[PDB]
This record gives sequence, structure tokens and C-alpha cells, in this order.
Amino acid sequence: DWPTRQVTLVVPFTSGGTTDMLARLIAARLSEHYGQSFVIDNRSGESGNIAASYVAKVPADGYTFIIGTPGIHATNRLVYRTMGYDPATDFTPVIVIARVPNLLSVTKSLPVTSVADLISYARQRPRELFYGVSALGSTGHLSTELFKTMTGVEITAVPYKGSAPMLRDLAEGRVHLTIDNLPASKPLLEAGEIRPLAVTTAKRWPPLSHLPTIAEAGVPGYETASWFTVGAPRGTPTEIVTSLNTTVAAFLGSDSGTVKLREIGAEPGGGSPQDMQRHVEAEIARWEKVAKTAGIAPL
Ligand SMILES: O=C(O)CCCCC(=O)O
Repeated sequence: DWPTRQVTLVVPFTSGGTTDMLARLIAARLSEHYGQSFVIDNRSGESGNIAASYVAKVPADGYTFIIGTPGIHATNRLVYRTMGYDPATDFTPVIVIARVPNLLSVTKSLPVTSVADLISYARQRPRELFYGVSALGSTGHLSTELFKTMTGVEITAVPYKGSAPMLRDLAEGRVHLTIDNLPASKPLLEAGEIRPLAVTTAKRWPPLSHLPTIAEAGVPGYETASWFTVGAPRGTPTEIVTSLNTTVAAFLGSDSGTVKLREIGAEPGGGSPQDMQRHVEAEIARWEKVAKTAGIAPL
């Protein structure tokens, strides 16, 4: 019987970022499978805290879900003092949608063609260059802060409300570089508007197999990545979480779905609701260490 009416997917960022891109794919698929609209509600604000506060409070009926992010589940606690919700108690896991490499890029007029170029360039100019942050506490933000710490470069963060506006500013050179999710960056690469230097992952991204990893390009042992989830309000019927998990997992593990995800710069996730929970718990732990090492904590 579920669902008999429209389902809402609350997305914590505006369109043109990776969250929204993934959500739309998922929404399209769910709508076709179940014969009801799965509609996106883009509710921006405070690195996803506004959307996560919202979905924590809604009826646990299976007509509202959160497209979760590393901020919401794991990293916002490293930069926000109080959040409005407790991710640990307020949600129940559904599925990890994807794992996503981050990409180090620079604005075209920055005369650097490699990670080592970038490090020398920035070392000559301490505290003059600016980097773009898609959201406070995002993996990009903390990835850049870690990069800073591992290389000794001093560059100043500019927060934006999502990937989309940060990337327009990166294209114009109002910031000089970013580390941010591949899928949102990729259209700007293909169009020539920004210059990619390296992926953040431990291995190269196969469809851009000739971009090096940051680790092999000069920063031994550097590795970061981002990921996205479906979460439900605490108390959501188990039959619903299991049906939803199964449907998403069949899309992600299908040949067709893997192709769609890899075409936009994302690796299909999949697995069980408890797999999501393990992943979240490990991410909490490991980014908490990153943040301490990078000098990042709530004001
Ligand atoms: O969807 C966006 O625009 C931003 C997502 C940032 C996710 C992350 O923390 O890497």
C-alpha cells in the first residue's frame, strides 16, 4: 500500500550542487517505481541544519525524508555550536546513495597546472589567496583545511550557501581554488571554466583517470571523500524503510544506475540501513580527528 500519496525529499542545498543532482535522479527513479511523485523540497540554510531540524520534527509516516550529507550526519558538529536536532537520535537510516570524490580545482587565471605548482604558488603568497567553501563544515571545507595543514599553505576561506554559487565565483576568480564535490564541479571542467588539479580520494576516479590523486601529486596519505544518504524521521515504519532501501539499492547496483551515477562523478553506495549507520559512525570519528589536526572547531 505505501505510498498512496506524494512523498517529499528535503534537500539541504539549492539546485546545481551534488545533493540536489543525486536527489533528482533518486526522485525520478522512485516516482517511476512506486507510481507517486517523489518531489524535492530545496530547503537551504546553515549547512543543512535548517532542513535537518525540519525533518526531525515531521510526522514519521514515510511521506517525508531527508537527503542527508556529511555535514548533517557527521561534520556540522565540528563547526556549529548548537544545531536544532541530534542526527544520532532524530533520524533512522535508509541507505547511502553515493560515495563521491572531491576535486581540487583552480580558477583559469591562476597560473598553476598541478598540485605542486599550487603549493609553491601559495607558499610565495601567504594569506593573499582565497578559497571557496560550498558550505561551512562540508567535506570540501574540511578537506581544504586539512590540505592547508599538510602542506603549510595559508589561504582564506569564503563560505557560500551551496556548491552552485561558490562555483560561479570560482569561475570568475572571486576565489582562487576549491576542494568540492566532483559532480557539481564536472560541468565547469568540461566547459573549460575552471582547471582541475587532483581528486581527494586514495585512488583516481576511473572516468578521469589521468587526473592524479592529491596523495600521489605531492601530499602523502591525504584522502577525503563525500557521500549522501536517505534518512527518515525516527519512528518511520520498518516496512517503509525496507521497501525504500530495496528500491534504491536495486537502482544503485543495476548496470544502468551505476552508469548514470558514474557519468555525473559519483560512485553508487548501497547496502543496508545499518551499513549507513556504520559509515556515519566511522565518519564522525575520523573527521573529528581531521578537524582537531586542521585547527577547526565551533566559535
Ligand atoms: O549540494 C551542495 O551544494 C553542497 C553539498 C556539500 C556536501 C559535502 O559536505 O561535501
